Amino acid sequence: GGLTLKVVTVLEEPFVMVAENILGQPKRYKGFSIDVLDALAKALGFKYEIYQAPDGRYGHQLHNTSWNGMIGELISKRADLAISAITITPERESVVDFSKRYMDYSVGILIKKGTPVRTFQDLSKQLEMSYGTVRDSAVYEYFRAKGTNPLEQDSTFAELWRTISKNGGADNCVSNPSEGIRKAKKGNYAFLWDVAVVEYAALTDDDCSVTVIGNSISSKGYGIALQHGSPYRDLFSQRILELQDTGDLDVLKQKWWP
Repeated sequence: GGLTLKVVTVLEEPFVMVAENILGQPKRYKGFSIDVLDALAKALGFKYEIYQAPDGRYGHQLHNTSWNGMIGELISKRADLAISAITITPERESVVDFSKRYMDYSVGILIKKGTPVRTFQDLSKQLEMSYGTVRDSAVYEYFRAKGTNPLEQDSTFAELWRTISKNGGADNCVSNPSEGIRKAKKGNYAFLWDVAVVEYAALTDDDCSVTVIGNSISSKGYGIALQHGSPYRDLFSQRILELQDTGDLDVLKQKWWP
């Protein structure tokens, strides 16, 4: 009894990960997004089968107006749900329907302990520490937008962008989150990136040498993406609000970010 939904996902520590497996058998999944999905499956009484996006991509719009990745899996109706660390953005909202957020998203600073930095303003005033983000990423473009905005109340973001975009972004940016995390652990670099990812990187650091400055900029939300016009989006949203208000979301959050 009950419906089964096909869920497309992408591996993203600690949201979605591969659980125990024997080579050749179907893959199980674990993580914060998986626990949320299980809570919603219990609340709404449905089963689900997970598969990873064939291209391992969240998705982008192609020149022919089609989308790849998970979003493409939703538009093509090959998936009923998409869940991982999907930020709720206008670009995506135009082609798929999102549930209400079950966690907040923002950009934060991975940096070694002991520095006198607590805000992005502070970081923008520093002299001895280089800093940057992933080249040609949504975060990079966010700092581009904020840095070229003359309506900015103060100079913080123009400075941040001046350092980030140095020499076309070659000097101070990295190629992927691993390079930035490790470079910040190396001691003379601050890595600006997703607060959740970076925070997991700090919590699991063996040397306990880094910390996350989360000043809550570029604040969006992680949501569940469904097909446009899906009849389940409202149920998912309401159930998420009720999990948020009952205390379960904070328990799972503390579970995967100990």
